[PDB]
Amino acid sequence: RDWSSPQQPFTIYGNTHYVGTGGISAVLLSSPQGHILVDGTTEKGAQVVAANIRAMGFKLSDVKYILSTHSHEDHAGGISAMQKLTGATVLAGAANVDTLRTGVSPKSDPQFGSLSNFPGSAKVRAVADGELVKLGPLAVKAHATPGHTEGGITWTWQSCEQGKCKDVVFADSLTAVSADSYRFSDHPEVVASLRGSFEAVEKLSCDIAIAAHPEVNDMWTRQQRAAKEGNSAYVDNGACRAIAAAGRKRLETRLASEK
Ligand SMILES: C[C@H](CS)C(=O)N1CCC[C@H]1C(=O)O
Ligand code: NA
Ligand code: NA
Ligand SMILES: [Zn+2]
Ligand SMILES: [Zn+2]
Repeated sequence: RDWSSPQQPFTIYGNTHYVGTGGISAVLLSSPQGHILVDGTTEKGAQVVAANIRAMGFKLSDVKYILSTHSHEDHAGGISAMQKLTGATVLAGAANVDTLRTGVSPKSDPQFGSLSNFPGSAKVRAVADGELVKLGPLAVKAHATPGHTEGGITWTWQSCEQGKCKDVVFADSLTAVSADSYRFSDHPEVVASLRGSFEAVEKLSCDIAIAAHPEVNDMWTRQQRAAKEGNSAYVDNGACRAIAAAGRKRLETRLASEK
């Protein structure tokens, strides 16, 4: 399950579909009036994501917005091509917009340098904390969840099966990780942001979480169980809470390391 690998797309719940690679989540949120894609995966992933969207019976021209969680290569590397293939506008937290436009991280990014750059992307605009993105019957809410990056966004919406509507959360990474030459200890406002974000995430309404790294909420296990139990298997409203706590533990572990 490498970040750029192939992966048979599947429905997670209702009009929420997985269209990413084997190691990184991307989600298509489909409607008759156009689709929203969350994240583009790697630069070569763009090949894969675009195949899937079509493998599920959808056109790329119907993709109107690409939402970014955050601007590291493994989630955002493919965004540029998908923009080109779809013609979509790319949406991102203000602080990551330049990194998507240019391909190159700011010095303030903990993985400046350690993550080599990626292809800069056309048609990028910022979203604000709380902003509601509408596309026909679709409504996706941005939540600022900075820390791992300054412009990190967690995205939420609702999908319905047989009249049962669930709150779906595409959770940004909340992990304190960086280049070797970077210390969270010397960046206490970065630390406060991470802490703010744990809180925000563990408070979201969260029936179904899809983590940017899909194993962070057991995607492939859930998918296995879903062959049996249907898409119930993806539903677990403790999931965002779980994610936040692993992030918060990971910040303890990391600040320790540093001393
Ligand atoms: C470094 C990445 C974010 S870009 C991350 O959070 N990963 C990478 C693999 C698992 C997961 C984690 O540490 O929880
Ligand atoms: Na973002
Ligand atoms: Na929806
Ligand atoms: Zn990252
Ligand atoms: Zn990542």
